[PDB]
Amino acid sequence: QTPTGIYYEVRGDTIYMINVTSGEETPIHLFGVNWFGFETPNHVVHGLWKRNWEDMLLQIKSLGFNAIRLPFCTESVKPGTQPIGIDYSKNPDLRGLDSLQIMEKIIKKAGDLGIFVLLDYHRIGCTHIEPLWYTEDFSEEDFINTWIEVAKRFGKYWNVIGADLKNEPHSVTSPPAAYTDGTGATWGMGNPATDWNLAAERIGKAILKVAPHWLIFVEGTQFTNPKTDSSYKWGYNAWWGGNLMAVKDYPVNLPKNKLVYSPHVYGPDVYNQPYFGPAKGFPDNLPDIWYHHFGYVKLELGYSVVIGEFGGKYGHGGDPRDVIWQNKLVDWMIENKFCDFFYWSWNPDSGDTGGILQDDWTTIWEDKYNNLKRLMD
Repeated sequence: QTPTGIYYEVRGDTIYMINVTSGEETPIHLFGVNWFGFETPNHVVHGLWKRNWEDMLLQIKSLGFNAIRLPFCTESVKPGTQPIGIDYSKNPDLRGLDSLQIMEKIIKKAGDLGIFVLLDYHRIGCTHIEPLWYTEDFSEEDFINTWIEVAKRFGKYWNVIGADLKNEPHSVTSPPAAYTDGTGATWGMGNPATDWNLAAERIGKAILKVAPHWLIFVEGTQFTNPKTDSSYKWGYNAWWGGNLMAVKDYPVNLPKNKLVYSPHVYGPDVYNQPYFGPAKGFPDNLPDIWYHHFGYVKLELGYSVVIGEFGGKYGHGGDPRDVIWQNKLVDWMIENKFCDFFYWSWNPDSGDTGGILQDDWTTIWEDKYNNLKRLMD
């Protein structure tokens, strides 16, 4: 049931790593970071114009992280795709390698450091996050076939825990139109061509056929269906990939022991949500909002919930409420035992969030990290 001898599964709401030969099981927690770049025109994780790739992984490990979420686009996982923006004096062992080979080298090195890797099909093109898992020139079959090829190749790396099926299903128009106009993802609306809960089953099933040992990470949508979204006062103000309110009545039809729900959640640096106003009760109003959008999926329904993205500038060149926001979110995660997450991002070159690293790609933001470090202990 595994090409590596290692099998990942959810027991209760906790992820376990199973050695199938010895029978040994260990619960694991994912203290993760997003290192992005393979999903961009660079076709490689960013920062290698300033840093050595291995030094980066060591620095990540040095801060107590044990997991990396690795966004990719279709092109980066095809042989022959050339990366742009590498300083080869700092990265001599990367000379001659295409994007796929660098991805392999990074995953293998991460594994050597005991770092788990989650593969994230972040973009179909390499420019922006499409609202759906297909485009006019790239069909759902093309999407699934790509995942199959990725699972065949990377399923052989022991430390790859699975597949984040599609980054941030979302809408590009407003409701109630968004539910039916076919431009955006839905959940429980009924049309299997827009319903992410149905698509996730189709894509997930295909992956589990070739990588039965993997977990399937399924993000939220932005809007689900009018009955669900209208059932809660802040039902129309969830993030892309962050609306899991339809899980209760419309659960994804996959084996529970292989499924992880993976919401994204953000603060005032990404969008000035009305509920970030003290006028609306910020920040003491946040736990109930998080609980409704996604928290109940673990606390009430007992599924594995892993926060796939969260982050913000933490008062460095952004909205100073972000400091309060990130502190409250970490407090809530600790209190409710959400111990699995991927911070967005390791990279500093994220326009609305910044990262763990500062713009010099070398020094970390001490305060931002100190808060996060609380989740690690």
